[PDB]
Amino acid sequence: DNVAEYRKLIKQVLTEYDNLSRQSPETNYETCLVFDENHDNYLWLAVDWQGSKRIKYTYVHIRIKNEKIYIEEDYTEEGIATELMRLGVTNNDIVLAFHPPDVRKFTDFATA
Amino acid sequence: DNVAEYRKLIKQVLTEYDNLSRQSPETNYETCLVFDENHDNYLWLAVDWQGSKRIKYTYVHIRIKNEKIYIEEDYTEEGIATELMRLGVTNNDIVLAFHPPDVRKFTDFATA
Repeated sequence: DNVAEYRKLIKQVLTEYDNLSRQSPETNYETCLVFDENHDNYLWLAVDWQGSKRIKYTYVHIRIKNEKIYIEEDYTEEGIATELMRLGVTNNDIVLAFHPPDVRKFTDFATA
Repeated sequence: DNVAEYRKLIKQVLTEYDNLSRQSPETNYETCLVFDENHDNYLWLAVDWQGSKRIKYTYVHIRIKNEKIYIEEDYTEEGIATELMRLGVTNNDIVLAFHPPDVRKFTDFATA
């Protein structure tokens, strides 16, 4: 399929994370989901104000590139990769792109 | 129309900015465009490596919200708002959301 299935899983996981996160004890900021199936980029963002302090950061950025799931940015506690594996994505189809290219071979995931 | 026209203009402007930016004298990083017409969020991102240093930042984030163009983040030199105005978007339909809500009334743009 396999990219078509990955798109469905990524969007499903980010959407559920966004909803589930509203029950956190930790401070809840306003969030945004940004899914683009043409450029194959998927983001979960915090976009808010704390008085006059701007809250603006990225929880997760995933890109589908080279027929694989490139995790470009991930500040979740357990890691998106853990959830993807639980949903049946093989480690060979996940790239921890938030790690420098030259270290990926020392991990349990694909280099590219 | 008017939101339908705004979507077309935002995507047009971000796509052209991304291409034009490759001719900059300033260091060029790999970039990503992320357009979502269902959540109405549009981003232009830098996503790259400089040796072992992660380059990961947002050039522009726009959201269409409340029937207006909310500029959530903008590190361009002249400002996206300037280009939108040049393309015929009225100042009353642009919100500088990167400014704290309570200061927007002191600007030339909408508060909300």
